[PDB]
Amino acid sequence: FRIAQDVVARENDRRASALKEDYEALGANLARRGVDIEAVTAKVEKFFVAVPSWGVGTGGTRFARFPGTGEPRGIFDKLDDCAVIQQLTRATPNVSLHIPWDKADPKELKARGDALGLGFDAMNSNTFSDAPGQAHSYKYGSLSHTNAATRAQAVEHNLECIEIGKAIGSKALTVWIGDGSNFPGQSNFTRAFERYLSAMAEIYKGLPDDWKLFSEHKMYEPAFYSTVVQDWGTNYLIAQTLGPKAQCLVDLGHHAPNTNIEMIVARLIQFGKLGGFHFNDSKYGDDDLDAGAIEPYRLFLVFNELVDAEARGVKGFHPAHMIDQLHNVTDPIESLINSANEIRRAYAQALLVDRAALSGYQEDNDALMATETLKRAYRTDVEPILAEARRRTGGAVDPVATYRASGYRARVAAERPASVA
Amino acid sequence: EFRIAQDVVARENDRRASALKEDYEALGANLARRGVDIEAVTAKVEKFFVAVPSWGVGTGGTRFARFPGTGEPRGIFDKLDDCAVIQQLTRATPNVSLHIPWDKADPKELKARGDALGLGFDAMNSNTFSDAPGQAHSYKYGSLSHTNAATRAQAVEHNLECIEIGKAIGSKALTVWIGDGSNFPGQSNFTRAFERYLSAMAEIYKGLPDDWKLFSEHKMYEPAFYSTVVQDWGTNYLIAQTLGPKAQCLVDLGHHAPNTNIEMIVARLIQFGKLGGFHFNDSKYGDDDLDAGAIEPYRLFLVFNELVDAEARGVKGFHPAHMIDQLHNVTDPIESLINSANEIRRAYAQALLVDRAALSGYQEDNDALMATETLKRAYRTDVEPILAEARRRTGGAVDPVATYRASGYRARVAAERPA
Amino acid sequence: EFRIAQDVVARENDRRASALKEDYEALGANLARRGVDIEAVTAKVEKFFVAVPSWGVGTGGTRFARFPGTGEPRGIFDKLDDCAVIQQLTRATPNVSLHIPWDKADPKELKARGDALGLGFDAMNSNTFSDAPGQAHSYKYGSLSHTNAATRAQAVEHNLECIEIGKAIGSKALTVWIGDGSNFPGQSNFTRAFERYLSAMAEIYKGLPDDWKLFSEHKMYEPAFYSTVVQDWGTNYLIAQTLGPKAQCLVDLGHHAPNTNIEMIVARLIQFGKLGGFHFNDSKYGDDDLDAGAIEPYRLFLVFNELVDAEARGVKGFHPAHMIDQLHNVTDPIESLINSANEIRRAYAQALLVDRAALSGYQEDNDALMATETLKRAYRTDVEPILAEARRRTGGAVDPVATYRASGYRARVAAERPASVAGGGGIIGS
Amino acid sequence: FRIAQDVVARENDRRASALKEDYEALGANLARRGVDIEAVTAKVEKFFVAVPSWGVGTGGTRFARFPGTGEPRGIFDKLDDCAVIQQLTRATPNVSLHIPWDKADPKELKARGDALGLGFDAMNSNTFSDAPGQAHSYKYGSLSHTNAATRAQAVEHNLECIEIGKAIGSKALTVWIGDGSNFPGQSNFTRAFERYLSAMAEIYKGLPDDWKLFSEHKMYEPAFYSTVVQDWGTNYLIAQTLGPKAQCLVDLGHHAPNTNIEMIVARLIQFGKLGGFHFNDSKYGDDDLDAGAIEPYRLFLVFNELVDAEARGVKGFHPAHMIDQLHNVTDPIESLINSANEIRRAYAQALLVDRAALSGYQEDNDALMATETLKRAYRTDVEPILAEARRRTGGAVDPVATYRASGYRARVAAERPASVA
Ligand SMILES: O=C(CO)[C@H](O)[C@H](O)[C@H](O)CO
Ligand SMILES: O=C(CO)[C@H](O)[C@H](O)[C@H](O)CO
Ligand SMILES: O=C(CO)[C@H](O)[C@H](O)[C@H](O)CO
Ligand SMILES: O=C(CO)[C@H](O)[C@H](O)[C@H](O)CO
Ligand SMILES: [Mn+2]
Ligand SMILES: [Mn+2]
Ligand SMILES: [Mn+2]
Ligand SMILES: [Mn+2]
Ligand SMILES: [Mn+2]
Ligand SMILES: [Mn+2]
Ligand SMILES: [Mn+2]
Ligand SMILES: [Mn+2]
Repeated sequence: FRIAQDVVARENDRRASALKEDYEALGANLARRGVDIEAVTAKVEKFFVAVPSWGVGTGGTRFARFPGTGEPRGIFDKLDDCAVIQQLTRATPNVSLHIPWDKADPKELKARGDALGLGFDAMNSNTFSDAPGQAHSYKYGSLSHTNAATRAQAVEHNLECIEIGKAIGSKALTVWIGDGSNFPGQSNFTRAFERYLSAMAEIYKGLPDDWKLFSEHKMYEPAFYSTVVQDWGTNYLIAQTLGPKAQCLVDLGHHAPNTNIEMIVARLIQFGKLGGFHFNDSKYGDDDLDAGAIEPYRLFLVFNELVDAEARGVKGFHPAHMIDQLHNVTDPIESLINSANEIRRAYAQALLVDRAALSGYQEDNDALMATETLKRAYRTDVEPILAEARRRTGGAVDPVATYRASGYRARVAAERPASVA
Repeated sequence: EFRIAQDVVARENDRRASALKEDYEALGANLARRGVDIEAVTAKVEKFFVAVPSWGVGTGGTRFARFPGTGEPRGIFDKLDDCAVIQQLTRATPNVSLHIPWDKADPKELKARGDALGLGFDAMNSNTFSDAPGQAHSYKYGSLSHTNAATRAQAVEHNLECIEIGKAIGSKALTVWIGDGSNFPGQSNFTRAFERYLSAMAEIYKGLPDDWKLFSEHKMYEPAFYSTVVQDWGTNYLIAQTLGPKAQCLVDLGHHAPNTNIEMIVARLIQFGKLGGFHFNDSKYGDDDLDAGAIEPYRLFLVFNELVDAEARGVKGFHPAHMIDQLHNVTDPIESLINSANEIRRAYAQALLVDRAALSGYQEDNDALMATETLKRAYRTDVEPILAEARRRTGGAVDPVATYRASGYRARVAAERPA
Repeated sequence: EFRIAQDVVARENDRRASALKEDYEALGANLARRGVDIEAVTAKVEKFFVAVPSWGVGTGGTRFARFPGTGEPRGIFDKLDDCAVIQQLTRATPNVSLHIPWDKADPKELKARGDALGLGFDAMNSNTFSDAPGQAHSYKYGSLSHTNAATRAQAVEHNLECIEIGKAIGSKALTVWIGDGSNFPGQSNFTRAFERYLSAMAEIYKGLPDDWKLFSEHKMYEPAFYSTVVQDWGTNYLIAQTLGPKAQCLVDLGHHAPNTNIEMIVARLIQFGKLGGFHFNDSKYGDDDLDAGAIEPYRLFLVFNELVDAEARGVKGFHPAHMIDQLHNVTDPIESLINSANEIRRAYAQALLVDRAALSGYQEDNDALMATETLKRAYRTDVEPILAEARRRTGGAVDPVATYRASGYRARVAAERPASVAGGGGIIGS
Repeated sequence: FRIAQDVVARENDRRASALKEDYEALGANLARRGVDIEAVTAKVEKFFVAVPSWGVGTGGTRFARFPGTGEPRGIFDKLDDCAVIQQLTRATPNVSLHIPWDKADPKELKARGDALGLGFDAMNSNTFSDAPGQAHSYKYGSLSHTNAATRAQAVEHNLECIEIGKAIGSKALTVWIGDGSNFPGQSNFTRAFERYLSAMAEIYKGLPDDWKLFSEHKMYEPAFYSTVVQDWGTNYLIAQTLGPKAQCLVDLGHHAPNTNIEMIVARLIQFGKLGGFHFNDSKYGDDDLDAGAIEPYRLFLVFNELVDAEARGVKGFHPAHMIDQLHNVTDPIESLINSANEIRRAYAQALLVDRAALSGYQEDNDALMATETLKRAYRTDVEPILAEARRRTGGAVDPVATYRASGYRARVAAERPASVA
């Protein structure tokens, strides 16, 4: 137990009365609306989202990085920190690894995970930066580099990520590369994409029977003129071309200004290529901010599409849910805690939508009542449901408050040496 | 008079009275636990008013098509009758915003009708972005900033006429939004055009009553697709400052570049005393003029957070004009305006719930996470019980759209008005 | 038939012949030093054509207002007469794109008129984004994707009639752009709406002649302000791919999200054989429908660079349809279309000047700077002498707009046609 | 001479003939247009733009940095490379320094600049990153930080930049900070701006009589929710509030999508607050790409406003011009060379605009002819004028070609140790 149980007990007890009052009030209100709050809570306590190992330490921008105290010095410290998020929220049992950042002996990783009560989500490869001892630089590309030897090196790296993942329990590989160009003419758009397609086809061949291969699109950055996998259209072409095991991963902050992201989600589901999500919030570019901190409604609208998918009986639809954020000005553990909470919040509200009524308003083109039907769910304060879900599963009624009360940060600050060079 | 029968209102309120009582009491207990007196919030909410646009009462259209519904208002008088319904049911829209010459009519009559319906009039709106039949000079290439002196004079004269109409009905401000700009590089000399605009606005200001305000409204684009004279809040500030103390800037939410932090523009204008008022609506792409809060309700809340903070900081003489500027292309105009008015009160109400003392502490300590969570605790609060009770206590409807539909008002005016 | 007097064209050409000779010869010597035969370029340029929109010769407007100029064309016939002028002077717009029902008229008369004027017809354009007189079902909530079956059937039938009119006049394709979508979250079920659209398009597809094509045109927003069924090239690809071989995607330059790399979309559509054609225009904010290349000339060149690269390395009967889709609210429609057509040929000619061998080398080399400079060397080249000489050799004018004004054509049609009146644009009702 | 004169002479002679033909042809064409090419060339020779010291080294993104060979380490190495750009283009006589990146003994800096034939443009302060031993972190801001001591430290830093600048010949200080927030509520917009204005007032008082203080606005990054100096409106408020010596600096890539930047330029000029420019190109955000490599017409349109401003004889108009770019996939020296070249290209074309004709078409609302008047100048290939101006002032006809012919890159690569090589 990273967090003392007596502390979780104390803080939960301190807030029990208020929770009881709020939950019961919400329960009665929902009952009057024909909704069984217990049914919603039962589903909420089972919604899980993977935590990114690279989001447990303080992030930075191209301008600067401002680390806080007790920064994890490696993957093992990071797993320890992830154990806190899971213990308090009970919504993040799995961790997303990034190779070579989290490169370590597979058995050790697995041993630490089991010891902490954590599993492992999709593996993430890294061919957007050079590691020591590389025969080829990824400066001008990786899987789509004009140099065949460079593409071969990148492929091998991805295959290695699969080997690591199989050893620890992962069942998928997410591939995001920075490949693209910063000047018109630098790249032949089509040849670059063909090179990429050939490389991914090879990686596809090393995929176990029950594995998935996710390609993640991104409009720009690091490439500032064109990117090979720039949007969901190119992404669909990739998934369709590679095969059944290949699907598309949607990272919320990777779209052009004003893009209707929830529609992209609906389109990918309709064609069975919605592999998973990378949750975060943003206002300008790929800001990688705490989920829902900027546009909570958009997050709800995305979950509205996910729940509608179930409502329509979409077969074998099991998207992977993951947080992909950077925390530059907050305690990473606290931001990941509240971000996971926000995601469960959007999910819970999505479950409250009266889709029978909505179905009717859409059929009769009653736009005003249709939008009001969604709003009736989104406006509902489901915090009591999230808190009760946590209480029932061993978590904290108020996770960040309990986190601060434990003094975990000061503790790890004393155990961990700050990076000097 | 009462456009909506009172027995209907009473009936539809009693039908929901029990549920409301339960929700209001529960929220009240929750707010008490948070150190807030729900009664004090309701009191302020029932006092928050936003003006309804005359041009949003009838069905709107795009450059591609217009799909009118039944019972479309024939003119300003029908529109006032319909505005009376919005006010009767929401009790949040006692004033109507007129647009000339769309609403041209005998001022005395308009006032007589407003008085009979229990409606007042907000800022007048001039129109020199379109030509009227028998117009001597066309605004095709501009109006207040047109290169032709006679055309600028005509635009100025039209604005003065708007003021004369406003004085006859009780309006105390004039809002100036023009399409002036260019669609091609080189078409206009940016500086010269702005110089002409400033000179013309100077003449309008000269004719502005001393108990009136002059609001200029910036817009990034449309109808001008390359450059626009009053393109953003920066130019807008230069205008207000140049004209004088009676001139201020009006912020229309959908008139900003993609990803613009609009609440910051609001805060900046308040700091320098030039925030005249708002034109509320929502959008996702351009100046969509959609129902307020229907797309990004948190943004609306964040704008009101700046307004409330201004009061909390102790800003004096700050009374921004609140107006809705929307077009309803695929819904019953009355229903959209009803819920839009409600949404604005919703954001305002939530803004009132913000624990300013706690927020101040987190800001000073650079506790970004708790600062933002402090705003979220207010925003996440479902204040519908408060909005509904305020309505019920002031003669409105617990659920206005439901009551509106139960009344059969639309079918009624549909029979009274030509198809 | 010459809408513009031949002596006027001759006069205006002779007056600028001396200067053109000097510029053409200097550019010829420069290209020669660069290993390029100016005649080869001029020969290709003279053969590049782009269709003119019938709805473009009339003055356009916005939702706020419309400001018609003098001599506004009454109907399709007046518009065809005006299009004949653009073609006579630029020699780059022999085909006109029709829009139904705006230009509905006896096919035999249209066909007869086009021939007399030396004009053909490009793709037909259906209109189910507006209601017409006596229409049984309104398109307020959609057309091909409307929830009401009878409404979708009515829209399908309209499109089939467009195919019928086109078959009679010599058209070989149908372009389908609709406003279908929603203004509020929840109003539409994205998937169901798209399924209905696909099923409706399938019925229209069944009505296509063997040598016809069906072009679906995506647009991010407007008239729908929250979601649009055919919102981008991704959904557009799914459509074309689903319908069949005769279905392809049409790209309108101003229909993309801010900062989108449009030339890449073109390449992707080419790679997968679904590049149906283009709707050329320029913009800075949204679907501004401004004169092509008047705002971002380089972007137009880069789009043509992809086309020429494909045109170079011979591609699958690669013959995308080129059309101009613009609205002119502050200029003489005829003059803007003239210069817009010219700009399109300018970008094309410049793309022709790119040293493909050199470019390929720099790309394989990862020599970004030289690769981009290779494009710039072609783009920086002032090809106006080629464009002018191409027009002069084919019966056109050296300076089209100059000749147009010298002819007094506008004053002439102004006297023959009823005067127009300015007014609103539909933002509100009567 | 960083580049052997014999090399410059040989590469000039090699291209002298073609240059003569093109220059004469252009001279004849311009003559027919009532313009004397000699006059344009004379003006172009005198147009200068400052080269960034941080632009000669390879740039990178938050994802990775891919250094090239012969990466300059320290300001002395950087100055040596800047000298090559000036020698070959003759358009970058002055260098922009950034403190503390380029910290060194002022006397020694001046001596080096003099020896290399380089002057110094505006100084640049840095309170958007923490330096070793720093007493107060800038994690939550600097000049607008809530902590008084932190703001004072930031002020002191800027004052030191002024001291260094005065010793080396600089006459201005550019202030760009990352100050802002990543979360709504994190900052009180008004108070933060009040703190900034008060701090800037202190810096303003340390300004010599002949110095200027430039504030640089930016929409976002590093702050992803709000930025204190977010746009030109706030920037104007700052300059007007501070006084006559304070003006606004415009960095092309710092604006919202679709913003009409040339209008902002015109507005600042009209009110005497156009302090200077930070030239670069972009497509998505603050990409910092080579000037004009993405949107050359926009660059021309900006210069059209500058040339018009002089034509009108506006007073208080005397902006500084600087390049602020990052080169992640090209030889930094070649990019700066061609970027300085594009800037002169835009200036040259703006010089060709027939102002009289333009004025007439504007007054008569002939939009088509007015825009065509701009195009006639922009469509003109002024490369002959740029090449001749260089040839006449000791530069290279084709700078990048000569640079490559000289073998300079391999030279410094052999003198400088790479991290790994
Ligand atoms: O979103 C991403 C890049 O913008 C990818 O998912 C990365 O692998 C992840 O963010 C780690 O940098
Ligand atoms: O927002 C506006 C134009 O976009 C102005 O306020 C108008 O006067 C109003 O919308 C009426 O069209
Ligand atoms: O681009 C279009 C709508 O924005 C379609 O092509 C239309 O059919 C055309 O523009 C006519 O409005
Ligand atoms: O533009 C800037 C930051 O984006 C400032 O000018 C910086 O000081 C410069 O780029 C150095 O990073
Ligand atoms: Mn991601
Ligand atoms: Mn990302
Ligand atoms: Mn408005
Ligand atoms: Mn508007
Ligand atoms: Mn189109
Ligand atoms: Mn369009
Ligand atoms: Mn800068
Ligand atoms: Mn920058």
